[PDB]
Amino acid sequence: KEYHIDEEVGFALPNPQENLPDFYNDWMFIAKHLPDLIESGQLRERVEKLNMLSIDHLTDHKSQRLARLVLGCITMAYVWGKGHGDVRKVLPRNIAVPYCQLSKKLELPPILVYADCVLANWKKKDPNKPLTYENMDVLFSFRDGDCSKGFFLVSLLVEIAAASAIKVIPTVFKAMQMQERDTLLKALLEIASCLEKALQVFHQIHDHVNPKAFFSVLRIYLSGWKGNPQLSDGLVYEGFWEDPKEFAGGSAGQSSVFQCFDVLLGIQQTAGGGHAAQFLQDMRRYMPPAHRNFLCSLESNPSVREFVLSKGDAGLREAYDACVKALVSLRSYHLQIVTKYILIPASQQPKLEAKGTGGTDLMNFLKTVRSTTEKSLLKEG
Ligand code: HEM
Ligand SMILES: N[C@@H](Cc1c[nH]c2ccccc12)C(=O)O
Ligand SMILES: OCCc1c[nH]c2ccccc12
Ligand SMILES: [C-]#N
Repeated sequence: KEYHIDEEVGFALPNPQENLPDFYNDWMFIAKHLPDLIESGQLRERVEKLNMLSIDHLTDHKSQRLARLVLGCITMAYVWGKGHGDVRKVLPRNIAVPYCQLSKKLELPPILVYADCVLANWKKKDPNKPLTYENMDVLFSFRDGDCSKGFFLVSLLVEIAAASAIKVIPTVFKAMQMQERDTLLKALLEIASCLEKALQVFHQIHDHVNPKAFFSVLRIYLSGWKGNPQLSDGLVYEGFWEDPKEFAGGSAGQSSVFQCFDVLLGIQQTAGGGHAAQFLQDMRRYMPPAHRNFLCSLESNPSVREFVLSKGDAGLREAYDACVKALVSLRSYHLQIVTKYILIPASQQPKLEAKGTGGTDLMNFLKTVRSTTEKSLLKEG
């Protein structure tokens, strides 16, 4: 079965739509000139003075996902505004109704998710040149000097690097079924190599994303309205819903690729009934329908951990541990990123636990997730 996985990019949208049809030019002009409109402070006036447009004219899947990115970026720009404190609790019917109808059609929440701002928000400058940062550029930004290009593309490049292991997954379960030791050993080491390579692509974040520019500018526009003191009851969608509704902000916890390795290796991140387990499970509803199907498809298969444990095979245990060590390394490095990009900039701000964009007590959350990964290390059985 097909889960919209590409051979070249993985779970990213393969060469996404760059521009909407002529009927939706009113939405496109607002989203493209978004840094200018916020800085002037005239964004909120133009969204209110807009016409309610029907979503029927959107032809294909690539167009529909771009429209989610267009309307999603505008919604975040309308709510947070300049990003200082003054917020809009109400989203006008002219934008709220078409966005909710598109969200329901694509089985996604009416909020900017990872699939919009990362997986669909990219273009390559030269089509003949291979996929690299210097050849790539984002489609939409929130502000000037907010490091949108560096942040969204590095996240995408790590996604693509790790997605090289997705093609190895069919080999893993076939080797278990056919009872093929040498094949499974080579397959697991290949996955471990991909995750080690993804860590090297991660290093690029320091070059292209500024710590102060991320925290005080860009981070506010990725934040949502679930477990948020600024929008306590949430957001009222005028015309569509009767009561204010809570929805979580964007995170890479909404990525299928990164959740899939925990599932493949039998790292029970979603089990336990804890706050960390609850978040990662809830974020699957913030993923595309096809990507959600892939995750439980992996859960439906025999456990790789249980297979390797029963064998009494030092080489097969080592190859399995190589994957787990690679995931620990990525999560240890991610926490170092958190120190540089959240923790240190937060202490520099002028006049109790810190919360992420997704809506978690981040330091306790991320360490629990890493601890669960560390516990999965076999260490000679
Ligand atoms: C600007 C740099 C980054 C910061 C400050 C950051 C911070 C965080 C925070 C606070 C969370 C907790 C969830 C939430 O409340 O939002 C989180 C989760 C996560 N981040 Fe990041 N992150 C960054 C970049 C990345 C990148 C580039 C990746 C990989 C492409 C990544 C992968 C993840 C994953 C997979 C999770 C879910 C928890 C887990 O499985 O470990 N992050 N991040
Ligand atoms: N969760 C991060 C922001 C973030 C990192 N990667 C993302 C991908 C998509 C949306 C948001 C993000 C924070 O709280 O600072
Ligand atoms: O939180 C660290 C980022 C991360 C978790 N799982 C992954 C799999 C591949 C690449 C990065 C990650
Ligand atoms: C990273 N969220």
